[PDB]
Amino acid sequence: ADLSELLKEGTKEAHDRAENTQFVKDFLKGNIKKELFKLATTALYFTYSALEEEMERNKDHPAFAPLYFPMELHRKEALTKDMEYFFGENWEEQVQCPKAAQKYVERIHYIGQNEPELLVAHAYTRYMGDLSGGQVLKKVAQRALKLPSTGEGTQFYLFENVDNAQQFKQLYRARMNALDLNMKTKERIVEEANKAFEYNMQIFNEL
Ligand SMILES: [Cl-]
Repeated sequence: ADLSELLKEGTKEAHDRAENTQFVKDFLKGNIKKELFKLATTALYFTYSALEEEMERNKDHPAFAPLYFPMELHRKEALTKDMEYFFGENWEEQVQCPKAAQKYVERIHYIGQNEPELLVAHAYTRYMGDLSGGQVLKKVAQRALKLPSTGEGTQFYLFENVDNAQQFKQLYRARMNALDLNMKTKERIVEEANKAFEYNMQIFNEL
């Protein structure tokens, strides 16, 4: 009956599938050239901007409001700093939205403006996955791309405003499970979560 249990049990296949896409397998080594890492940083920028715009839009929506943690979870500012480091101050005038990302961005804007009960799916899959790895992936990328130990370029992977990940995860669980959702909506969230993973891998599968 619990949403977190439904998610956990009903997306293991897609979650394990995601955690060894071509790009990810290389990363846990570490591998990947700077130019692929910069592209992934570019793509992640646009998708997180989209998602965090919609999450703010539905800040006071009953189905989402308890999961709204801008200061603790949002990455647009971290990704912004990272883009600044690689591309420079006018990074926004240089890069463009890649086309696998724009498919996902279009999905997120639809969900955000028509079915905000399903934002939970995109937020759960993104931020809990990120909060999980962060501290480890950060060090692999620094070592692999010779980035400054001071943090420049890997701010995306750093959750400065979260004292303990596993304790915060439990809060997020309880807030998620305390959402006033019927069983039907919970199954649709699980389906939309699997789509979140689908969207994610096909982004990462593209130079
Ligand atoms: Cl770094």
